[PDB]
Amino acid sequence: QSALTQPPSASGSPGQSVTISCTGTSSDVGGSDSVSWYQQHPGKAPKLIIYEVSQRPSGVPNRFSGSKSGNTASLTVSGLQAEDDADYYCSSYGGDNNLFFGGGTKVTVLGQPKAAPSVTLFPPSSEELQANKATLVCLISDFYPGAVTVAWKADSSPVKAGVETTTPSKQSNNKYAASSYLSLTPEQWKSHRSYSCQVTHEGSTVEKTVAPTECS
Amino acid sequence: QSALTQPPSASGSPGQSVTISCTGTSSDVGGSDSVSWYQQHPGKAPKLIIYEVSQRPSGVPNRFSGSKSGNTASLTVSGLQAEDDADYYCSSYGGDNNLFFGGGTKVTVLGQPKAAPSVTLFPPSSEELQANKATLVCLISDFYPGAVTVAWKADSSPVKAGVETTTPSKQSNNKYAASSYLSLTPEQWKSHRSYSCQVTHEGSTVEKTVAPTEC
Ligand SMILES: CC(=O)c1ccn(S(=O)(=O)c2ccccc2)c1
Repeated sequence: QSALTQPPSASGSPGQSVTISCTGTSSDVGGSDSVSWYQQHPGKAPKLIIYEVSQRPSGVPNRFSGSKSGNTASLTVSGLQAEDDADYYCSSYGGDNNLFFGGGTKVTVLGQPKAAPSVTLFPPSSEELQANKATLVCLISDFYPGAVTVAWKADSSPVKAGVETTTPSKQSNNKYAASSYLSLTPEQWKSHRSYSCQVTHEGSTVEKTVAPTECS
Repeated sequence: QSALTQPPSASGSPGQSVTISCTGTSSDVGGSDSVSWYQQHPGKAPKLIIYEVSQRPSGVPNRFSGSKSGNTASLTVSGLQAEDDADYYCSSYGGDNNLFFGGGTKVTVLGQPKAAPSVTLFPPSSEELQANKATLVCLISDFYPGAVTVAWKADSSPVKAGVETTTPSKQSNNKYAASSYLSLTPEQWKSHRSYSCQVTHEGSTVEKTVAPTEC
C-alpha cells in the first residue's frame, strides 16, 4: 500500500465541487499542520498546490482549499474546470519517518455520461490447465470515467501476487475497457473454495466469484 | 513557478550507466540539501529514489546515486535494467515554502529483448451464459515491443463485427499486455463449431481455438 490512504478516483461535471480525502494516523496527518497537496497532469511535472494543510502557493487559484479533521486531510476543488482533470497526491510529515505520501486520486471532469463497468470473470481454460497454468481473467468493459481499481481474493483473503491490470483504453463505443489477470498454479486454483475479482468504479465496488468445477 | 531544468530525454543500454542533471538557482537546488528524485512509470504513482541530495529510502537499490555541485543535482543510474525505463523528476525546496520540480527526464533503456505474446483464449463463463451473454476473451501478455494486431474466426471465417482490443499497456514485468473481447450472443457461440483468436506480433501469429463445452 501507500503510507497515506487516498481514494483512487473522484469525478465532477464542469463548475461542480469535488472533495478528495487523505487519511493517516495521529503520528503523521493528525500530529501536525504539515499536509501538502500536489497536482499532476499525466506525463508532466507535478506542482505543489497546498502546504501546511490550507496554504496556496502564489498563482494557485482560491478554488483549491485544504482542511483537516483529526487524521483526515481534505482538498476541495470548487468550480471544476477542464484543467483540474489530473492526479492529486497528499503528503504529511510523520516526525519519525519524515515525509509520507498518499497513492494519488485521479480527478475526472466528466466529458460524457458516467457508465458502470460490465465485469466478467473467467475461470482457467482447459488448454492452459493442460499447460500447467490456471490464469484467471477479469474483463471490465463499457465504463466511464476510465479509472478503475481491481482487487482479487483467494476465498475471503486479499491476494497480492500474480495480479496485473491493464491501463484502461477507450474502445470503439468511446467507453473504457481493461482486463485484470491473476496467474495461479493449477494447485492454487483446485485447492481453494473460490477466487473473486472486486472492481471499484466511481466510489462503488462490484465483485464476481468463480470456483473449480469437475469439468471445463 | 519556474521549473528546475532537466533534459527531456536520456538513454542507456542494459548494464550501462546514465547520468541526468537537475539545474536550479542559488535559492533552491544551490541553497540547501533538500533535493529529491522520483521515478515514475507512465500511469502509476511515482517512487522516491533519493532525498536530501544523496539518501536512498528503504528498498531502493544502491544502483541509484545522487549528488550536487553548485546549482546542479545529478542522478546516476548504474547497471540499467528494463524496470529503470521511466520518467525521473527532481524537486527542491526554496524560500517561502516554495517547492520546485524539474520538467522530467524520460530515461530509455535501449535494446530491450523482443518477447512473443502468451495467448490464452477463454470461452464464455457459466455466469455470463446464465445472464444471456457469451463474451470471449483473448488475453495477450508478456510481449515486446507493445504493438499487436488481433483477428477472430467463427469456425474458419473472419469475424468482422463485435471485436474490441485494448491498447497494449506496460505491466510490472516491463512487457505489454492486452485483451481482445468478442461480444457474442449465446446463440452465436452455440451455432459455431469453434471460435479462434489470432494474435500477430513482429510478423509472427499465434492462434488459439475454443469450442462450446460438453460438461
Ligand atoms: C510516493 C512519493 O514519494 C510521492 C507521491 C507523490 N509525490 S509528488 O507529488 O511529490 C510527485 C513527484 C514526482 C512525480 C509525481 C508526483 C511523491
